[PDB]
Amino acid sequence: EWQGLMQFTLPVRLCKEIELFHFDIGPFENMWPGIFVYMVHRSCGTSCFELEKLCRFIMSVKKNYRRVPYHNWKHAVTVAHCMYAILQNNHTLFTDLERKGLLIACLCHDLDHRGFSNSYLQKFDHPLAALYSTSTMEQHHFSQTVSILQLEGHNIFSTLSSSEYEQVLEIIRKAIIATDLALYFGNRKQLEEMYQTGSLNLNNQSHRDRVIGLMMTACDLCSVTKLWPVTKLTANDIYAEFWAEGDEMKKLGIQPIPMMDRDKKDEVPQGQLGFYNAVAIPCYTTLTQILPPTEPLLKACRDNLSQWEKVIRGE
Ligand SMILES: COc1cn(-c2ccc(N3CCOC3=O)cc2F)nc(-c2ccnn2-c2ccccc2)c1=O
Ligand SMILES: [Mg+2]
Ligand SMILES: [Zn+2]
Repeated sequence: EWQGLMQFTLPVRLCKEIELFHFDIGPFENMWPGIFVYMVHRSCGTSCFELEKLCRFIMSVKKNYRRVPYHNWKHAVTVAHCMYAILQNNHTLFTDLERKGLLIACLCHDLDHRGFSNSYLQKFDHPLAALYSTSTMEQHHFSQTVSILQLEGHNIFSTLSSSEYEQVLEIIRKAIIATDLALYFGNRKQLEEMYQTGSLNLNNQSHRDRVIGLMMTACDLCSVTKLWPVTKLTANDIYAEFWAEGDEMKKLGIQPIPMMDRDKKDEVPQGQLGFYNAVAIPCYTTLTQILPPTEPLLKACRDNLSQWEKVIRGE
């Protein structure tokens, strides 16, 4: 499998499109692993990883995303591509180690996702929630990332100094934990206050950590920043997964919250309008304030918000 990946060349017709924030990987399934190699090569250089190890690694990552409706291999590559666009548009800001780490973190950030929220696992005392009390799935995702790195022939970071290795692993760990949306609200609030008071300082590692955290949220949510027909279809996948979780609760006779209740699907457009206003807009707004070149994400997010309004108003 990984051998043919090494041979892959991205078709020229996509070399410019892939650079756009709103690029949709959807029509190109067979190319997804090749697209990740492409993005790594443009962003970190072709000398960054031993090609063979990189290819084994990517195919093992792919193998460890499950066949769930949303948190799947497609989602992984979509999030990685958004991070590619951020990094490419902010060429001076991030170190080589950060760029490598963040691309890998994005590809790995939902590894072995089961289609269940942290809340669900915690409610029912799943072994994963007994192991990881908070940010439950996110600690599992990082754990899975480390397990793949430690497979024979998969250590893409083998040629880093011992110190650079622990550094990148921490970058990756913080970045994946940051994708727990419960942590986003506090992070964005801290960042906003630091901005408005002019105390945000990118020489400060804890500030850098917070910015990266916000970048991770922005990439994770980036389905809301695609062209409307793409965003609309992705909303279908998201609720399919939400509703499957609710179905699991109904199997114990338990009524789930309305977001997870397929009998409540008439509320979806209002649910989206709420989510965009409460979560997505503030996210891309703060991101754009800190990193002005990411503005196309906010613009695209606003466009989709006005689409949901039209749906609600029956236009
Ligand atoms: C109501 O519509 C939506 C609600 N959520 C949502 C999800 C989790 C939490 N959680 C988990 C822990 O703490 C939280 O607050 C709160 C949320 F609002 N996400 C999306 C969305 C749009 C794009 N990606 N995702 C997405 C993000 C994560 C998981 C699934 C989907 C969405 O469209
Ligand atoms: Mg996740
Ligand atoms: Zn995700």
